[PDB]
Amino acid sequence: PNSKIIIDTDPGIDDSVAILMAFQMPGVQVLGLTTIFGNCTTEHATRNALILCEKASHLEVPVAEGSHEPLKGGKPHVADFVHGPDGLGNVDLPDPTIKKVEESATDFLVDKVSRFPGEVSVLALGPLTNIALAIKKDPSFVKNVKKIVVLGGAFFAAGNATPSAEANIHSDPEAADMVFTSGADIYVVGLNITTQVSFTDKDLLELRNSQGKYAQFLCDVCKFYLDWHTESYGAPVIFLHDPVSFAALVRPELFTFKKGVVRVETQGICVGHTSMDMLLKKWNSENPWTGYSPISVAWTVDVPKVVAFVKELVTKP
Amino acid sequence: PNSKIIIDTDPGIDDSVAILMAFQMPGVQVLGLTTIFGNCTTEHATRNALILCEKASHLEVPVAEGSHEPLKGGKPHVADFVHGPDGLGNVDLPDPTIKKVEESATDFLVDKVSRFPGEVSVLALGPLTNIALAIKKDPSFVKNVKKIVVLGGAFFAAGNATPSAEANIHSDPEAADMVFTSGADIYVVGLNITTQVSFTDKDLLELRNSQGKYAQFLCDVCKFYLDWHAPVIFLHDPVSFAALVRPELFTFKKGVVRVETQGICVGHTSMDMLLKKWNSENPWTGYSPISVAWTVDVPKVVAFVKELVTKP
Ligand SMILES: [Ca+2]
Ligand SMILES: [Ca+2]
Repeated sequence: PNSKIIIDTDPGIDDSVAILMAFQMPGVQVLGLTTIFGNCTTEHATRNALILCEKASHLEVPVAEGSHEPLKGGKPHVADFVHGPDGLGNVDLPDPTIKKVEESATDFLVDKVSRFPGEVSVLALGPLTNIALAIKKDPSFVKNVKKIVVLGGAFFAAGNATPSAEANIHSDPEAADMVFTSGADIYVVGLNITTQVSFTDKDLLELRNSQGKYAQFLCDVCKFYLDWHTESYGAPVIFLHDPVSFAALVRPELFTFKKGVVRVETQGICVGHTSMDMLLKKWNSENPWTGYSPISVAWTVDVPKVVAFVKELVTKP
Repeated sequence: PNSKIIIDTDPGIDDSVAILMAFQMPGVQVLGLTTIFGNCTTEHATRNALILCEKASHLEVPVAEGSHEPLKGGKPHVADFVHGPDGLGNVDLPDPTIKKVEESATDFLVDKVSRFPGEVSVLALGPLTNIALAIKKDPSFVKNVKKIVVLGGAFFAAGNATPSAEANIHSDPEAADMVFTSGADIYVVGLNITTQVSFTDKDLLELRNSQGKYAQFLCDVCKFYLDWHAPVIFLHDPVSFAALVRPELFTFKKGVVRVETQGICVGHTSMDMLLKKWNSENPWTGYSPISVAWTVDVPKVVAFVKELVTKP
């Protein structure tokens, strides 16, 4: 009954909540943590991932460091204004005693998937660079992955990096387009659904009074994330993007999915934009969406059930 | 009380309904019809506009021919599959006896707006090429226009040219970006709202039994549009006209709109919702916001279109 998963992540405040939720999930085995840039640098993401393994007493869970820059190259623009200078808010934790594995995130991904064919589900919580590099290295990777659950994109909704683009896709558009076009069993969880799942002061404070294993830390890390949300929007609500993506992987019943070809804009002002062909209309001419195999896009979300699911995992002793 | 308007159009089945509605609107004066490509070629659009003036007994309304291709150049892709080979369905009408004016659509636009400053409202029913050329020719055009009502874009909705783009914006993205960025008082009516306003067989057949001035012709022209299509039709242009004369039936949202001119998502309209303060300056920051149609009172708009078309 045990479900084998690999988490590709940039921790990251909301990533940390999802990683800890995965470690608390009963029928879930975290094969390893794959690190990437985004919320913080690849260096910081690796450190934070090692810290999480130590805190959760999951020292057996290996951490594989990935790409330091996107497919096109160049120093990435990290979201330190939303996640903190180190990517973990104001939470001052000492250096982890454990080390990263020698193999890259790409090599770890390729190896585990080929070892357990049709068994490994990949949860992509950050830019898709490592997954795209893994697809390019092994042609049987696409065939051997059970499913890829992607947190990214904005489908008929405003982006967070730019009005047109969501952060993860904006951080590496080329990689996102390569993954969405790969023909693998992909499930995309965009801002259109994650911005529906709100967390008020009530649930965050309910989490503090509980005897949750990592409750005190998660409330401490979410404190910085709350202050940014109130400054940027003027609302005392927070969207936990990564935990919603985890809920789509382990509890897909709480969501509704729509089939369609997704393409990513890699050029111009709308770089990082995710355009989905709804397939309801037959096009008069062949376009960049014709011929490619469709992927599943999260369309509807049972907001009260997802919030209660996240709360049940976080409050768990 | 009379409202001075210029219609920039590519007639066009739905454009023809809106033009005839404007001619039937009480406190509305159509200063002229500005032609453009899109639903048909610029040549066909000009012919169809002249035919409409003749049918409506509005021979005093001048027709100024505009651009035959977009700002970037090249033969445009016309929607003859949706509007017919001539852009007026299967409605076989003889050549109009009246002719177009000597001045271009750009020169007509610039002249009428400078003559009546802060009085002329421009209804853009097709690609924005003529309006962008008018902005580039006269720097005081943006200041002198009362308002520009634009039919185009797809704001958090699927496009009709591509999944990302609406036809009018896709036909000339450079022009659309130049207009949305001009700083003029712009009102955008996208697919997000036009696909909400449905016209069934019931309303179309209700229109036939009425003693409407151009009812028989409008049902004949909409017959081809119905066959192309669910047994429902979206009358895009008439909704845009309703936003110009009856804005109360709509809700508008302020925001900076940018148009993608490059790549796969060419023609996409991205609106900065302004609800979030950006940490750094981006292509949506150094520009004045425009009004985007957000909500539409669907039953009131349908009843408004019906009252104008059934009018004797
Ligand atoms: Ca993340
Ligand atoms: Ca039109």
